[PDB]
Amino acid sequence: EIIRKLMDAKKFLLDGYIDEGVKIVLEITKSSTKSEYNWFICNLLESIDCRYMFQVLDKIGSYFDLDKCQNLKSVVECGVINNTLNEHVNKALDILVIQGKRDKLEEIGREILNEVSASILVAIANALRRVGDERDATTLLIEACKKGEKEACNAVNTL
Repeated sequence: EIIRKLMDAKKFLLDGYIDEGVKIVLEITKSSTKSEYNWFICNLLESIDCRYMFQVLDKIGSYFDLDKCQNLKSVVECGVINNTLNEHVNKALDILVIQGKRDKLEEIGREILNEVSASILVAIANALRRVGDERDATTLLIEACKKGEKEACNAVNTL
């Protein structure tokens, strides 16, 4: 059964056996259709260790429609935990804005407020401003300016 094979792939991935789990996933991708295994990526992202999330996405992210996932805050969270910004994190942010999940964006905002780099503060600040949260958006850009982020300082000065 497809779902059993997927659960098999899931365990490998959660355990760091990336190649093994990906091989299984690519098998399913060949035998079935998107609108059948797409849910898998959302499911994995909910619990996969941040140490592996991006390695997995780099290999198989393209086979899924991430915009269908409602838990993309999980991707941003790994960006914050890994104190790293990347294309996966940004796309997740853009999708969160487009889904109108202001609640998730605000949670991330409070959580980072402080060890994250200026870039991350800037990414979330600008996403927040896109959902109507100027107060937190500003608070973050102010912190980024404090951390030495130039453009952030210039933006704070314009408000």
